[PDB]
Amino acid sequence: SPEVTMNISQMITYWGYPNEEYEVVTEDGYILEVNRIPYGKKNSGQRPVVFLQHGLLASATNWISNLPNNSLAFILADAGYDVWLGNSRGNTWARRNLYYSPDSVEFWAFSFDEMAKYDLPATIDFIVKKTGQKQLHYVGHSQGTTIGFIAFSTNPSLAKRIKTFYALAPVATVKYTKSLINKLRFVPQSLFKFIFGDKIFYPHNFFDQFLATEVCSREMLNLLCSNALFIICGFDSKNFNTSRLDVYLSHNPAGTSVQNMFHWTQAVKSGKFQAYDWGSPVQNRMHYDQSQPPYYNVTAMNVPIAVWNGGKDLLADPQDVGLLLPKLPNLIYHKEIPFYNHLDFIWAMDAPQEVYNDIVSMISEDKK
Amino acid sequence: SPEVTMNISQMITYWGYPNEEYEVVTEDGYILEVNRIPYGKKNSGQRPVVFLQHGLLASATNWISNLPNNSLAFILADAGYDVWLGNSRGNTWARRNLYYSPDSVEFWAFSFDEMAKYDLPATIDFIVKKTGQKQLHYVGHSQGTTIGFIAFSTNPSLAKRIKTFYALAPVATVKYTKSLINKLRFVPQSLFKFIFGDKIFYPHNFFDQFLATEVCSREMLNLLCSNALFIICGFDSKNFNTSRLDVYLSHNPAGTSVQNMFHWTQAVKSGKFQAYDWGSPVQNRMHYDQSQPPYYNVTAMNVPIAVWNGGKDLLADPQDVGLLLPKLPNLIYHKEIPFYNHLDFIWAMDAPQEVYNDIVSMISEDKK
Ligand SMILES: *[C@@H]1O[C@H](CO)[C@@H](O[C@@H]2O[C@H](CO)[C@@H](O)[C@H](O)[C@H]2NC(C)=O)[C@H](O)[C@H]1NC(C)=O
Ligand SMILES: *[C@@H]1O[C@H](CO)[C@@H](O[C@@H]2O[C@H](CO)[C@@H](O)[C@H](O)[C@H]2NC(C)=O)[C@H](O)[C@H]1NC(C)=O
Ligand SMILES: *[C@@H]1O[C@H](CO)[C@@H](O)[C@H](O)[C@H]1NC(C)=O
Ligand SMILES: *[C@@H]1O[C@H](CO)[C@@H](O)[C@H](O)[C@H]1NC(C)=O
Ligand SMILES: *[C@@H]1O[C@H](CO)[C@@H](O)[C@H](O)[C@H]1NC(C)=O
Ligand SMILES: *[C@@H]1O[C@H](CO)[C@@H](O)[C@H](O)[C@H]1NC(C)=O
Ligand SMILES: *[C@@H]1O[C@H](CO)[C@@H](O)[C@H](O)[C@H]1NC(C)=O
Ligand SMILES: *[C@@H]1O[C@H](CO)[C@@H](O)[C@H](O)[C@H]1NC(C)=O
Repeated sequence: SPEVTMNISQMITYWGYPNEEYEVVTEDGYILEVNRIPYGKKNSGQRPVVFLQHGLLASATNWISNLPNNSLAFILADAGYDVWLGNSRGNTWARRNLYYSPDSVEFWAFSFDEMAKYDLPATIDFIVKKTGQKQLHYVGHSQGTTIGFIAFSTNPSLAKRIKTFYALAPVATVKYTKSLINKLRFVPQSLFKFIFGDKIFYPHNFFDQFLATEVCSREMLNLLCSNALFIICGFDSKNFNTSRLDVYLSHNPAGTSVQNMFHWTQAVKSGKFQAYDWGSPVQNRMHYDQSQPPYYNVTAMNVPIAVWNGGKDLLADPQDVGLLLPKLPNLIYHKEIPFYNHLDFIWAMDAPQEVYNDIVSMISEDKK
Repeated sequence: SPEVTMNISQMITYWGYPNEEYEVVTEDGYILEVNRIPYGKKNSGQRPVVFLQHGLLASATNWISNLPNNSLAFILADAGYDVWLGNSRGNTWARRNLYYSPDSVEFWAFSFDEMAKYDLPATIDFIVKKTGQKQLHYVGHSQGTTIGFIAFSTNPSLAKRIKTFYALAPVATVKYTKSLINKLRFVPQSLFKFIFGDKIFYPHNFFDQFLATEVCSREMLNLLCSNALFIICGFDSKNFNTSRLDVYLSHNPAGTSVQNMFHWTQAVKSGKFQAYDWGSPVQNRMHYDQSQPPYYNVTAMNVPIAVWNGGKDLLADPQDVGLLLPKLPNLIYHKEIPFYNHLDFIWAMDAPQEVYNDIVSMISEDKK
């Protein structure tokens, strides 16, 4: 497929949709190139803003990786909205900073904490100011939702701008997962850095020794089994248009830091939902003004939220989701797709019938 | 409770709702008494029409059998609609025909084929003409949905009148069911008639010999275990208001024919979705002008449809529903309630929060 070697822009214009790139600069210096799809490729050729956040080890191209009839972003554009695809520090086209290079350790010294605290506010302020729209619709997947949880429950002025928070495969805690991500709990920082170093996160061979990895190798392409996106989010591609795997592989992950994965293993080990542990009381103070990483109050997140979770989701496992839902003040909708796993929400051929359609509707009764 | 001995009308007026009875006469001579609830009991005391079809071995009273706050028909009336409860040939108050008696064999020589071809068109024509409304909203449960599938995919003029088809526990095929209805596959016509005869269908003892029946007897009332509705659709009454069981038992089944059950066992045996096999090429010609029962093209059913299916539904099993959904051109919504079985859709205490409320909303955005 021709899109295997196309960047986000080319992939979008390839299907005849409009594309715009903007540069957002975070408070702490990161420069993020965000893409915008201002209107449909004819369908609905001022308009309400809808922001899409990809998840863990993913890419902003997730929302654009298939046919225009089954990719959230394209269908949302044809439905009459102004689609903005969020880009996080570290991933492709977001690897620059005013004060340090991508080749430095300092550049990658971040986790989702920073994404919520800096990347989101900056990107949205930009979008509001550029569009003049006072509010927008937020759609997050996987880690994208957890960014929202943190942001929206600690940034009132930001939260006020979101009229509805659509969460696909939510993740606040990760204490009951069936994901290979658990194997990392067996690893201390000392070892973590010796295995993966600082900077960009690559699986290396850490996972070959695991059963699930031998089973994968047996069934699907080696290419798939040695890709961190799948290793941590599931190898199952039953509901995928297997003709486009090479496209997902060539675009994910877009750029994840070793620190971020370590923050998640910290969560796998504690089962809580809290900020990153910088290593010591002194270091945590220099970041949180406390000696202990603060916890994230999911019940202080009031934005009206709709949740869609999978029954076969190994990362955002039903059990964890189970503990989450009740804590959500103002949960306006919930649906559990039994045969759906973590990545089905983005790449499943029936994702429009199972999820997307519902969102389009739900949105066209608030802002539009 | 007092409703145990009340007819459909009395049950309705018992809660302070208006009631009207109308006589519909099918093309082939059957006389059906249909009930109408023209408005709420105070709530919304001209209005859009919503037709409700009960399912296999059920009763039109299903939509009225509980409290006014959890019975689809009542809530629909209070929501401002004109509710019509369909009655099928054979069941209570639909056991008369211009040319033969209920005591004859000919009277019961029917299956859902006839319900779709004759009962539905006639009842709806009448409703249209009476209310002046050119369109209506159709809500089917169990076999009620299958009637719709046939009707709406073969009767264009009829289909045009349905703006939205709400399907609860859909059933086009029945080849992967966990229902005792499978045991019938072990039976040939010769034996079927010797065991159940023609005319009305009674369980007789055919099912006592089965495990699920011993387990039921062990847990619930014998009354329940020897009632065809539950034997074929599930004995589980966890989500029910168990204080009203005696009401369900005294009203179901309203009247099912042995021929209808044989049509369903034919389906269990073939795994397909097709018309009734009258027994021989000659007999089939005299009914379909072919020698083989025609098949029902579910993909020819264009009415916008919304589907709600249960995770623990033994009859409308997830697997079968699984094969159906993809075939539906124009499926506008889908939700699978994991803990719901076949009859939960009508009698579950949280049916309003799980299904009804979304239907009311969904409707109040089309016609009303
Ligand atoms: C699954 O992926 C394939 C490959 O992208 C899709 O088929 C192609 O669709 C594009 C766009 O219409 C055409 O230009 C190509 O000619 C098609 N064939 C091939 C071999 O690429 C297919 O439509 C996708 N979806 C499904 C359900 O098959
Ligand atoms: C379950 O059914 C019982 C009986 O139908 C309900 O309780 C009755 O409710 C009606 C009206 O609400 C009263 O007139 C009766 O006095 C109540 N008790 C009895 C013994 O009849 C009960 O509310 C229903 N639902 C639930 C959840 O309890
Ligand atoms: C994609 O490639 C084109 C052509 O080489 C380039 O102009 C565009 O800027 C690229 N997209 C991004 C996000 O850099
Ligand atoms: C999108 O198009 C492909 C073929 O072009 C089709 O097979 C698929 O069902 C379509 N998906 C949707 C959601 O319409
Ligand atoms: C969390 O948020 C709720 C609601 O604002 C509040 O009652 C509670 O005290 C907060 N703090 C903690 C630690 O839970
Ligand atoms: C219910 O009973 C009443 C009084 O016995 C009767 O008038 C009414 O017609 C009955 N309802 C039906 C549907 O027959
Ligand atoms: C209906 O009313 C009864 C009390 O009569 C209550 O216990 C039940 O929970 C209510 N259900 C709904 C959906 O309102
Ligand atoms: C079934 O319906 C579809 C859509 O109307 C049609 O294309 C197909 O030829 C029909 N016939 C059969 C036998 O499937």
